[PDB]
Amino acid sequence: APPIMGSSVYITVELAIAVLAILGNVLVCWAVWLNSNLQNVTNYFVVSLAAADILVGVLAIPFAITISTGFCAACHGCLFIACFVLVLAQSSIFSLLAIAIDRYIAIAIPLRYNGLVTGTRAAGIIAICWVLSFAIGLTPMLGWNNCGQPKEGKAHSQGCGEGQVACLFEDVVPMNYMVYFNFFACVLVPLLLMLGVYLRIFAAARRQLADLEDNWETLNDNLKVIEKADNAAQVKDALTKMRAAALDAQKKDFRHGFDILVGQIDDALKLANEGKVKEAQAAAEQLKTTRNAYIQKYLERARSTLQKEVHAAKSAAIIAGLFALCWLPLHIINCFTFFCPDCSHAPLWLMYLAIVLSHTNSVVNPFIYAYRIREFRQTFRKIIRSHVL
Ligand SMILES: CC(C)CCC[C@@H](C)[C@H]1CC[C@H]2[C@@H]3CC=C4C[C@@H](O)CC[C@]4(C)[C@H]3CC[C@]12C
Ligand SMILES: CC(C)CCC[C@@H](C)[C@H]1CC[C@H]2[C@@H]3CC=C4C[C@@H](O)CC[C@]4(C)[C@H]3CC[C@]12C
Ligand SMILES: CC(C)CCC[C@@H](C)[C@H]1CC[C@H]2[C@@H]3CC=C4C[C@@H](O)CC[C@]4(C)[C@H]3CC[C@]12C
Ligand SMILES: CCn1c(=O)c2[nH]c(/N=N/c3ccc(OC)c(OC)c3)nc2n(CC)c1=O
Ligand code: NA
Repeated sequence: APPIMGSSVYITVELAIAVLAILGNVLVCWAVWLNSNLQNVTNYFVVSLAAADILVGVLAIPFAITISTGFCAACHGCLFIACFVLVLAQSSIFSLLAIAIDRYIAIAIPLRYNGLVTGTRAAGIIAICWVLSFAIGLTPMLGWNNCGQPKEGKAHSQGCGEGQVACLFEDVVPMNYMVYFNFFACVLVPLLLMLGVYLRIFAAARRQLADLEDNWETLNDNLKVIEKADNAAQVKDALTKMRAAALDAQKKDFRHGFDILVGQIDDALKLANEGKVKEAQAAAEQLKTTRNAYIQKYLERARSTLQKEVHAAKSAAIIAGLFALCWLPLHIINCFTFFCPDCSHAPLWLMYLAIVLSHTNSVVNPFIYAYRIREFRQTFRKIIRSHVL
C-alpha cells in the first residue's frame, strides 16, 4: 500500500499527542507558578519534568515526523533531529530520580530536610542535569554514529545530493549506543536505582509507623503494670522505662504535653523511690489524663503525616513506573534488533506503535497529578474555570 497512507495515520496520531502533551504540561507549570502551596523543591523537579514533556510536543514529535520520511539531509543534521529526544528522555530520568531522592530525604531525615534541600540547590541541580542530558543524548554527535558509513544506495535512490543521507533513525544512530549506552547505562540503571530508593522509602515509612504504635502500646502496657504492681520497686521499673520512652517520642501544645508527661512521671518516680507504692500508683493514674488530652493527638497527627508521605511517594512512583511502561517497548525492540540479527526486524507498524507509546508518556503526568494530588486538582480547576470558561 502507498506509504503516505500508513504515514498519515502515524503523523495524525503524533500531532494529536503533541497537542495534548503541550496543553497538559503547560497547565502543570501554570499551576506551580500561580499557587505558592505548590512552590516547593519537589515541584521544581516536576516543573523540569513538565518542561521536557512540553519540548517533546514542540520539538521531538515534529522531529520524529520528519525523520520518518527518510528525507535527504546532511548526516550530522539528521543526527541532531534523531537524538534530541534522547536529551529530553535523559532529563526526564534525572528529574524522576531527583524526586525519589527528595522524598527519601524528607521521610528519613525530616529534621534536616529544609536545611539540606533548598530552592537554590534544586535549581542548580536542575541546571546541571540538563547539561548532562545534552551530553548524554547528543553523544552520537561526538562521533559515535554511522555517518562514516552512509547507505549510499538508499541515498542515491532518493536523489540525495553528495554528502547527504536518507535521514532515518536506525541508519544514523548506532544500535550499540542505543542498547548499551542509552538503554542499559542511562535508562535501565537509573530506573533500578529509583526502584531501590522507593523500596527504602516505603520500608522506612512502615518502620516509623510500627515504632509509633510500639511507643503507644509500651506507654499503655506500662501503665497497666503500675496499676497491678504490689511493691514500690515494680512501679519504679515501669516508670523508668516510661520516662526513657517519653523522651524518645519527644524527639507548642505538643511540647507542653510532653513537659506534663515527663513531669508527672518524675513525680511518680520520686514517690516510688520513697516506697509509697499506692501514692505512686495514684500519681501514675494522672498520666492517663495527659495521654488522652495530648499524646493521642501527637500520635494521630504523626500517623496522618506519615501516611501522606506514603501517598505522595506512591504518586511519584506511579509517574516513574509509567515512564518505564511507555519507554520499555521501544528499548526492548531495539534489543531484539541488536541482539538477534537472525530475527526478522520488528515490522514498521509496531515500530510506530512503540514510538507513539513513548510519546504518550509526555501526556500522562498531568492526569496523575490531577487524580492523585488534591492541591494540583484544585489549582487545575480554578485555572480552567477562570481562564478557559
Ligand atoms: C529554538 C528552536 C525552536 C529552534 C529549532 C531549530 C531546529 C528546527 C533546527 C536546528 C538544527 C537544524 C538542522 C541542522 C541541519 C540540517 C541538515 C540539512 O541537510 C537538513 C535540515 C537539518 C536536519 C536541520 C533541520 C532543522 C534543525 C533541527
Ligand atoms: C514493557 C512491557 C509492555 C513489555 C513489552 C514487550 C514487547 C515490547 C515485546 C513482547 C513480544 C516482543 C516481540 C516478539 C517477537 C518478535 C519477532 C522478531 O522478529 C522481532 C521482534 C519481535 C516483534 C518482538 C518485539 C518486542 C515485543 C513486541
Ligand atoms: C527490569 C526489566 C524491564 C529489564 C529489561 C529486560 C530486557 C533487558 C530483556 C527482557 C527480554 C530480553 C530479550 C528476550 C529474548 C531475546 C532474543 C535473543 O535472541 C537475544 C536476546 C533477546 C533480544 C533479549 C534481550 C534482553 C531483553 C530485551
Ligand atoms: C527512543 C529513541 N528512538 C528510537 O530508538 C527509534 N527507533 C526508530 N526506528 N524507526 C524505524 C525503523 C525502521 C524503519 O524502516 C525500516 C523506519 O521507517 C520510518 C523507522 N525510531 C525511533 N525513535 C523515533 C524517532 C526514537 O525516538
Ligand atoms: Na518525559
